Amino acid sequence: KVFGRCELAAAMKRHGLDNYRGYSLGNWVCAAKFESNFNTQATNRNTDGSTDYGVLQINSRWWCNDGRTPGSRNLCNIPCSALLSSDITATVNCAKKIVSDGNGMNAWVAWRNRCKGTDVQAWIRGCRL
Repeated sequence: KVFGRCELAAAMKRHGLDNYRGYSLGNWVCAAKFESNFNTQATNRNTDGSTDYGVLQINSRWWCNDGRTPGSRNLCNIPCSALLSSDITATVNCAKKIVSDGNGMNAWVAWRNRCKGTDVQAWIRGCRL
């Protein structure tokens, strides 16, 4: 599913991501824009053989099982395909584990490079939340 900016903002908000670990909603939406362009079906393979899945581009090396990443840890206890669903619930639950892990949103390279230190509030501007 390709979400609209505000539609995603509203689902992430409903899912308890606003200010989750001190990260305002705009951060979350910014990261999604840059990681997958708001498409839940986005996949991208990495050099190490791992693959990133979904709107937040969660990696199969640590977070989810895809059956083809040797030495995967499956910390979120889910099949990576679950992360491509139109229902963002599994993405959200798993992102909450990731962000709690120590480096915060820096786990998201596009966030670090494209969102971090920018006026992220722009991402939820005009939205009815």
